[PDB]
Amino acid sequence: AALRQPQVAELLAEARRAFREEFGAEPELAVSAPGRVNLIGEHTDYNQGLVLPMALELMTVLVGSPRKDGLVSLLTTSEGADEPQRLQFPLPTAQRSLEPGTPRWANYVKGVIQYYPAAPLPGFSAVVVSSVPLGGGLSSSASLEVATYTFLQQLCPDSGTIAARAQVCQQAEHSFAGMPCGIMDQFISLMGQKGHALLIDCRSLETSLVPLSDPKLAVLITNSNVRHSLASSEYPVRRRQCEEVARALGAASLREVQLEELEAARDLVSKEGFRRARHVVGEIRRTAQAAAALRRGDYRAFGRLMVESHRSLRDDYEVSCPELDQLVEAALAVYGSRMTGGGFGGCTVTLLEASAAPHAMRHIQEHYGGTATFYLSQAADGAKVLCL
Ligand SMILES: O=C1CCCC2=C1C1(CCCCC1)N=C(Nc1nc3ccccc3o1)N2
Ligand SMILES: OC[C@H]1O[C@@H](O)[C@H](O)[C@@H](O)[C@H]1O
Repeated sequence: AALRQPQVAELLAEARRAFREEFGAEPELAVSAPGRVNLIGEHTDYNQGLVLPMALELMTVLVGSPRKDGLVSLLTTSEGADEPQRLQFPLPTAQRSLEPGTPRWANYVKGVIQYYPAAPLPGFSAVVVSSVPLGGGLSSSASLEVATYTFLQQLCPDSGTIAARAQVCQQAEHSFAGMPCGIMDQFISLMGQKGHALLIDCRSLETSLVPLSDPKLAVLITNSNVRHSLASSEYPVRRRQCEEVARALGAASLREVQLEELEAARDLVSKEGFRRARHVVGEIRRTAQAAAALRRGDYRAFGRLMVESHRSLRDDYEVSCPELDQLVEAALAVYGSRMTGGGFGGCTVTLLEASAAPHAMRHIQEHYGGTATFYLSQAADGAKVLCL
């Protein structure tokens, strides 16, 4: 049908071949870092909240080798990457720092190099490949940040923590792609484990690895194959408004705010205000309940909090789009379905029975106005290394 298979052995082989042809020698190491599906807990991470993502078999691979000349040489073979496919630059120094610009895909590699905390960092040659659909809502940018970071650790081991590394990747996203993201996508790309979701507490940075084994249960990802303008533009506006709802209430972070409060603080902030917040906490409490639900094997409560998630994202947070609303209507003929990631396009996430996947993909395709692409996703490992 329209099911893209991951083909990860091929993705590594692709990268190795292209490296031999481009640089005239076999690459000395491989790394990978996954993209992600957020099962529930949307627009909670920057509100010091809870999220429940899993890592995908869709990943970004770097194969490469240290250089002696203190410069970086990159080739990407990702169809979708903006021109040129290649970029070279000297390492940053105290005097001269990397700058974002053209092409954009390189800015993610540049950002991570610029903020890498350990030394001495040598130059390197690398091929970048990704099966993560570029800008399609499954954290292609976080997978490339964390794949870069994982490569730099092989060049110059950091003696650091998982949060410090997520924070570097996150800073590359802020400074070099101008995207003021939370920590979710980096965190899951670092910490995912095969057969688990990851409950992340973005206040404490405590992490729980939640078994997601049962073969009766499947996660269908549907790419709408739209990105609307409002995406780039509205994400920071939402963030900014969330800081205002906490500006008053005297709550550093919304996490520190319960729903009895927002109901009783109605008309100490905007109606745009009360909205957005109803969502967040709706969504924090749904993710806590969702986590608990997933431990008990209680799919219907989780899958009903998931449909409850979508409704709140669509009506209260106003970061759905008709394409998302229709992809779920279609699927929700499944425990549940909802947008995942930032919204304004990208993917839905459908929790269906494995038996019913062949028919879901008949129906979604035949009842979606747009072009649907499908991933049938096992919960995957995070950042990995293979010495070659
Ligand atoms: O234009 C946008 C809109 C904002 C979201 C977004 C981008 C682009 C970056 C420039 C070229 C394609 C689109 N790329 C990503 N992520 C990404 N680009 C990669 C290149 C190679 C390997 C893995 C990659 O992941 N995200
Ligand atoms: O659930 C909303 C999410 O949007 C993602 O795309 C962003 O990178 C995350 O940090 C988080 O804010």
